[PDB]
Amino acid sequence: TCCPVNWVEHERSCYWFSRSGKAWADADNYCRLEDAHLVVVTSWEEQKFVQHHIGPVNTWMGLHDQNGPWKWVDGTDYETGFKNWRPEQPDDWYGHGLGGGEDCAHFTDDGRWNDDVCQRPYRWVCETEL
Amino acid sequence: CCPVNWVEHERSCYWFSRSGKAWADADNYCRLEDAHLVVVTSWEEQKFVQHHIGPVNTWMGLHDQNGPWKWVDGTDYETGFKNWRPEQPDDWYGHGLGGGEDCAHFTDDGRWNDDVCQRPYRWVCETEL
Ligand SMILES: CC(=O)N[C@H]1[C@H]2OC[C@](CO)(O2)[C@H](O)[C@@H]1O
Ligand SMILES: CC(=O)N[C@H]1[C@H]2OC[C@](CO)(O2)[C@H](O)[C@@H]1O
Ligand SMILES: [Ca+2]
Ligand SMILES: [Ca+2]
Ligand SMILES: [Ca+2]
Ligand SMILES: [Ca+2]
Ligand SMILES: [Ca+2]
Ligand SMILES: [Ca+2]
Ligand SMILES: [Cl-]
Repeated sequence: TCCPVNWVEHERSCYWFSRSGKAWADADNYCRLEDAHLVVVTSWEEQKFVQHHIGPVNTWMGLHDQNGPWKWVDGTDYETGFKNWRPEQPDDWYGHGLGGGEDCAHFTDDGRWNDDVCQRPYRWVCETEL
Repeated sequence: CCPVNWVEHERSCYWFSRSGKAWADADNYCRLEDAHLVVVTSWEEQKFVQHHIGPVNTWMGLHDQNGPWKWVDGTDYETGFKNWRPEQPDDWYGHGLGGGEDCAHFTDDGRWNDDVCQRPYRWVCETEL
């Protein structure tokens, strides 16, 4: 019916914006503990709203290809859904030399998306639907 | 003898990762091997590690998570070798990831920086023969 304290209501969704960083899997588990999920972006207006609140900061979202194809954490279909990748992304870059490609999506400093190493610590956003 | 895939140098055995881990994960990996994250105590050891890692950010066994700077094997920091980059350590909070910077790594020129412990970097394990 309503969002918990320190959460922001927007278009029937509640959002919590971290002010600290976590590896993607740890951010994912943090959102689950709160009965939420990492933010799932399905429109230009929702993208604009998230971008306004995070500012120019690398921030994890609930999109990954750890099991093969790109998937949203709540089952929202990727192929038929909203996409806002940065130019030349996703690229599954191995050149970071950290092992593996890049399997986790994050907003970049301009809001557009990048795939990065899931173990990098970034700020994240939780979302729950009313 | 050092184990297979380890490099012998001046009575120590070293293992150089080709993948990255958060400092506590790298620390756990080295202990599993009855080793410890590399402890650098001389200019010759520093030059040796530098040669094998190249210009890559790499964790070492030096941290200030519990207060003062400490080497993982109990080697005294104050009286020991130091090779910090200029203006380092700085315990930078500006990364916005939470806390300052408590873990030391070699930088692209071999000199040390303190950084966020949860950052995935390559690492070096060391064991003494
Ligand atoms: C934070 C960020 O945007 N990283 C990107 C960028 O840095 C290297 C790379 C390939 O050039 O582009 C690779 O795609 C990374 O994932
Ligand atoms: C990889 C690396 O050397 N990072 C450093 C460098 O980047 C930001 C900072 C302060 O400006 O300097 C801070 O000291 C970081 O720890
Ligand atoms: Ca949503
Ligand atoms: Ca990938
Ligand atoms: Ca990428
Ligand atoms: Ca040593
Ligand atoms: Ca510190
Ligand atoms: Ca620093
Ligand atoms: Cl990082």
